[PDB]
Amino acid sequence: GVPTYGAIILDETLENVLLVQGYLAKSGWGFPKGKVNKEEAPHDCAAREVFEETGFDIKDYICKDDYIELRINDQLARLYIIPGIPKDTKFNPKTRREIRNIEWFSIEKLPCHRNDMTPKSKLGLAPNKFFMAIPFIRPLRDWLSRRFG
Ligand SMILES: c1cnc(NC2CCCCCC2)nc1
Repeated sequence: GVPTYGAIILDETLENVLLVQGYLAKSGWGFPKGKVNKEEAPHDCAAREVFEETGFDIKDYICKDDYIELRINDQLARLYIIPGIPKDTKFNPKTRREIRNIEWFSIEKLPCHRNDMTPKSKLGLAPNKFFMAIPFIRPLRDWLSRRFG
């Protein structure tokens, strides 16, 4: 898999995160991110994908050591952590063939796992519109605890 890069954008209170909603296969809510081009540095891909999907330029705010990285089915995803962006910021995708909506969500209300179906004696997981964000939620809460208490 080609690595992906993007951002976890938080507001000034540290309560809220910015998610984006795609279409079709990407029809739920997730962090803004995308696949690296040939020769492109990680920090540059993260600002490019985030600017295409949100209209906000993170390049002046990226810190090189502040990120959460996960490997999911043998594809690496790294999201740079960007705190203190005001909730009244105007966000506007470039690409509205790709992005349906852009919204702030309360971190403490987001799920950090999907629910099973053990009430129906059935295997697997119930559908959840946050499926693409979910793997990052617990590592983000632990990172914010360590760095801010
Ligand atoms: C995990 C997987 N995917 C995504 N975002 C994708 C990229 C386009 C933006 C709409 C959401 C879909 N985030 C985290």
